[PDB]
Amino acid sequence: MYKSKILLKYIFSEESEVKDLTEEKYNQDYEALTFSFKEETYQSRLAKKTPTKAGYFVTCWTKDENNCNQPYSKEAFADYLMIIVIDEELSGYFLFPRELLVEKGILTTFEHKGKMAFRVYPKWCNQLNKTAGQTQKWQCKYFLNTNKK
Repeated sequence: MYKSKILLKYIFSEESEVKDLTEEKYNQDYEALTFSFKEETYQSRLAKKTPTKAGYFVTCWTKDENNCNQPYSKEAFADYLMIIVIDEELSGYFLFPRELLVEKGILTTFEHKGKMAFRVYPKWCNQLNKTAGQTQKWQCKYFLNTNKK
């Protein structure tokens, strides 16, 4: 999986059905974007490798009317959250539907507050500790490697 293969797709791409591609204000550090594809809404981030910890860290948060940082609510969020991972010779993305985010406590509901940050664990990650293991099992089913068979 050369880099060039990604940029050839992007140089000879004819068009994107991707509409309203817009940069988000709050999670800009993680290249936050919003867009629609086939009448569905998306939010994407580029996760980060941190030095002392496994997996890839990502932020998902907004500001309320009182200027306080908050997790996104179930009701306000896009249909999908897309987490891109780029780690040299390795790239992939998760694509979690809003309802999964709710099931896993990332988005706020009337019942309980969400999370403003989490870790994602691509299929390549080995030697994970238990918690990270279990996290990995569930993002597993939503992961795609850019270098798939």
